[PDB]
Amino acid sequence: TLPPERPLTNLQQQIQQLVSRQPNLTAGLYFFNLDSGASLNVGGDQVFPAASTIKFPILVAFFKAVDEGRVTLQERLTMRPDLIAPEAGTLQYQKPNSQYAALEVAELMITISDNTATNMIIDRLGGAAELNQQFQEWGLENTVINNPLPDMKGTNTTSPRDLATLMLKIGQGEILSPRSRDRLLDIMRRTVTNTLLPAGLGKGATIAHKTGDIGIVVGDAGMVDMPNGQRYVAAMMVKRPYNDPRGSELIRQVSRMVYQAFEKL
Repeated sequence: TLPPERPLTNLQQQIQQLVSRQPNLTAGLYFFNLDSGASLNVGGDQVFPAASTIKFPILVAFFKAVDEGRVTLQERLTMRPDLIAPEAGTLQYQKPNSQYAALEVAELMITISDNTATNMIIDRLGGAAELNQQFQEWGLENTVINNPLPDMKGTNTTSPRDLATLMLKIGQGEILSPRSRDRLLDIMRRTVTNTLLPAGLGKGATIAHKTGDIGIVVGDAGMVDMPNGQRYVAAMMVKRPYNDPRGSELIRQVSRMVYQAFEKL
C-alpha cells in the first residue's frame, strides 16, 4: 500500500537547474521513494529514444509469457540469420541457426544487452506490435518498439516515467508471479554496465537496473534498495551530442544527489 507522490520541490529545482545549465544536453528523470512518497520529476514524462532500456519492458513481457505457459524457460530458440544483430552481445559470434534455451537468451538480452538475443525474444513473443500492445496495457504510454535492435538510429521510444513506473509495479509484486519477479530482479542485478545510476549510490545499496546507450542518448532505470531500509525507483535519460561523456556524468551526479537526499531524510 503505497504513499502518495510528494514532490521534493527544492531538490527538483536544484536538479532542474543543474540539467539545464549544460549546453546541448536534454535530460528527463523520474524518481520515487516507496516509503516517503518523495518524488522528483524533471522532464520525466518526455519521450526519448529508448536505446537498450527498452530491453527491460521486453524482459517483463518474456516472464509474463512464461507465467502464462506460452513460453518455457528451457525451450530452444533459434538464432535465425534475420535476427542476428551487431553491437553488444555474444550470440552474434555463434553459428547462425544454432539454438539456445529461452532463459539464457532473455538473460543475455539484459545482462550484456545482447541485441541478437533481444530480437530473438521480440520475435518469440509475437513481434513489436504484440509487445507494444502489452506495454500500453501496463500503462506505458510512450514505450514503443519501432525497429529491431540495436536500433542505433533511436526509433524505439520510452520515457523516464514509463520505465520507473514499470519497475515500481514489478517491485510491488504486480504483473509477474513471485518466481518470475524474483528471477527478473536477479538478472537485472547481474548487468555488466554499472557506470550510470549505480555510480551515484552509497556503500551497501543494491540496484536492479538496465542501461541504454546509443551515442545520441544515454540512460538507465531501476530500483534501488538503500542500507537504511528505504527503496526507490529511478529513471533518467539524456539526449547528447554523439558519445558526449557529459551525459553519462550528469546521470551519476543526479543519482548521487537523490541518494544523498534520501539518506538525509
